[PDB]
Amino acid sequence: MLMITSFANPRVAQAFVDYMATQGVILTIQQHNQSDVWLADESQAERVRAELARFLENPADLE
Amino acid sequence: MLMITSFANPRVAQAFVDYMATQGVILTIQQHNQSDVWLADESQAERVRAELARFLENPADLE
Repeated sequence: MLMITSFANPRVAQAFVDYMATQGVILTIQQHNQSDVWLADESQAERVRAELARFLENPADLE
Repeated sequence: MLMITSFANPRVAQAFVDYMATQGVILTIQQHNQSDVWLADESQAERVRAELARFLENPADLE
């Protein structure tokens, strides 16, 4: 497996592998997925931290 | 800005910032987006590398 190239968009990625597959060349795409949570109110960082940890152990809504 | 935490799903991320925002705490989420193109046919890795490089500079369809 040799990395052909790296893209930052689905339309492009898909389009590429699309015209390539129809041309007789099979390609693969890897769409990353990660949701980073950041706060601006440091003072509230503590509140969110606690509540968050207490929510993470409560798999019902977040999930 | 202090990173509160990191998640691997939209539902969770949104849900979290949701219950946090309605509680008087504003939060932010960062949904990573990256499409990595990899090939299995090394022999074709060449023909693809050229065609791809020529297509990348041709913003019309891929875009």
